[PDB]
Amino acid sequence: AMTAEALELGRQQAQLLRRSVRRFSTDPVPGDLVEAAVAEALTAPAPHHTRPTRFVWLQTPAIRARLLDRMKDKWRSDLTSDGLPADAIERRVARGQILYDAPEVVIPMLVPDGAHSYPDAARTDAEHTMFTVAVGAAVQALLVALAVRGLGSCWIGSTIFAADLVRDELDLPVDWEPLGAIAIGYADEPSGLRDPVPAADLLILK
Amino acid sequence: MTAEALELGRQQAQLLRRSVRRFSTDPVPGDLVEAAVAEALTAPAPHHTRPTRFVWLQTPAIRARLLDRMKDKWRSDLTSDGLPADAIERRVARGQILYDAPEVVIPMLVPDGAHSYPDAARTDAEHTMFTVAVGAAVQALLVALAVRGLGSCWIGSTIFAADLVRDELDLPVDWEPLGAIAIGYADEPSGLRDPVPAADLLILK
Repeated sequence: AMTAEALELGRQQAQLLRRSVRRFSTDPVPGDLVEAAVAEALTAPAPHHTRPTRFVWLQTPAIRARLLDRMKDKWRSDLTSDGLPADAIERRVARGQILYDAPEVVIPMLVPDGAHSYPDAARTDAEHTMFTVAVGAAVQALLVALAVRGLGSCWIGSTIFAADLVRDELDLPVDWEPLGAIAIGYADEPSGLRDPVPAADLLILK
Repeated sequence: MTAEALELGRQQAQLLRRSVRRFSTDPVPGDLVEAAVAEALTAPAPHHTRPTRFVWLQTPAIRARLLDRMKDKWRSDLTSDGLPADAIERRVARGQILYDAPEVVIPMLVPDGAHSYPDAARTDAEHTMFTVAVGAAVQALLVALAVRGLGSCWIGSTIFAADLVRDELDLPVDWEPLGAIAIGYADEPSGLRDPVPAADLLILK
């Protein structure tokens, strides 16, 4: 009976292991864990007869660094265009350092695999939104799949703001849409489990 | 034993999740839905934002009026496309799941904490980022339900009828529906998933 109690509790802990981890240890990440975790991630739901998600694992360090630097130069240009002071700009661009330092980086991407073709913008946009939600679901499933294998992770939206650069740098076709980036590694400092608070104003009753 | 079982439990969690199409008539305890929604909101979000709201349609007459209005739009959209009546009916029938489900919860995007940009490019990017985050919250809900013994299915249909959903639920223009989640005890139990290798869905660069 204790074993059954432990099994149930484990199941109800899986997603509470998931932290948006900012600092990783230098330990190397076994490739087998990433591959398995991505296979688990792709169990997330998808619209009928579609494959909205692709994961793009940036294994080549020089390709990763080139992409990140171009993204940073753009981010810097945008913020300087907004008239922020240099200290505010460096503070903000510093938040993307995690992608430089991360042992592994995977970019989730939307692709229109199985998408229905509509003649009108409204249903076209709707389909595209629907595909976007599905990639989002696979992102969570990846983050959890990693946590359950002892791997910390963090999803960051930054690639969404530089999609053309991402397609250019990775030589991907125009309909591949990046939906952020996922840093992966062993957490530098261990963390306790989440103990979620009630939904309160985030759950609406009708 | 318990050390092992805890490890195994954690490993099983996402593998319990199925897109369940048929539910029992067993009523769903409210407490489990509420707890599942609390766990769903552990999904990641951009710094200092709260992209997601879950809108639990507890009142049956409201749920049926909303679905009815969506079905009406969907029918006339397809009639306009020139589909035959029987094909229209076949497609429309796929929506029956939301009528029949013991519980229906709508995931929604709200710009809580969105950054205000003067330009369309970053504005759309922010919006896409919020959308991704709601999808993450959706998976988390489906899994949080599964680990409490509850099946679920996410359907995209409300995305195609956003003004109707806001009109029928009296929500402000900036609340955006991102489908619908039907909830219940599965009619047939299901084994743990055994996920296949990623194959051509994982690209190495």
